[PDB]
Amino acid sequence: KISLDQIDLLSTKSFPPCMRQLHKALRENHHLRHGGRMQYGLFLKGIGLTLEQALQFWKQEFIKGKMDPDKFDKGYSYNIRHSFGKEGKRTDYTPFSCLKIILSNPPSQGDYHGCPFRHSDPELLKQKLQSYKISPGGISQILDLVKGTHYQVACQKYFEMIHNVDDCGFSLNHPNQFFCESQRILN
RNA sequence: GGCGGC
DNA sequence: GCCGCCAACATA
Ligand code: SF4
Ligand SMILES: [Mn+2]
Repeated sequence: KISLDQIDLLSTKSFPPCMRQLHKALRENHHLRHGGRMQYGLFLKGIGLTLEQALQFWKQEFIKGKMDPDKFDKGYSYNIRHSFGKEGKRTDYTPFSCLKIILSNPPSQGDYHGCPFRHSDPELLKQKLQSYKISPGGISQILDLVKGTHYQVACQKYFEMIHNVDDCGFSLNHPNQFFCESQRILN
């Protein structure tokens, strides 16, 4: 039911901070390192994109990197298809859970995947928070949670704020969960 | 990105 | 240099 020229907006309204970052990085750089391609792609699949859309969404954005639209089908295409289970063993991979994102494959320079509340240093996170126009009160309330390593909670806090609600009404532990709950209130 | 093949 | 095959796991 979801369309491609709608994502940019969705990223702002329903994507959790992690997917939002990964999306912006993809539009700015017209590319993403493996770690981000994994987390983001499975997420996009989890929200609704079909294999036809996925291949289009990614090819389109990668041509702007000015690389061979052929050098794309060479490497990147096969892997996208294997994500939707259309290659090899044929496994329709479930998107990443928060705990996984938070405790594994920590990000390094050049990477944008991972969990902002966990992998972005307090000072950079603050700037992002502000960039999303989050009230300095909640920003402060988030940083606290972050300091107590309650990353997922801090993200729930972010939910409640960007949706103007008192209680998100669920415990967060999967990015696409954040998405759906958002879609519930907006759509 | 890793592993694997030439 | 060409290429194949993987990983995940919430979820009402
Ligand atoms: S809480 Fe889970 S989803 Fe919300 S940002 Fe941290 S990782 Fe991505
Ligand atoms: Mn590569």
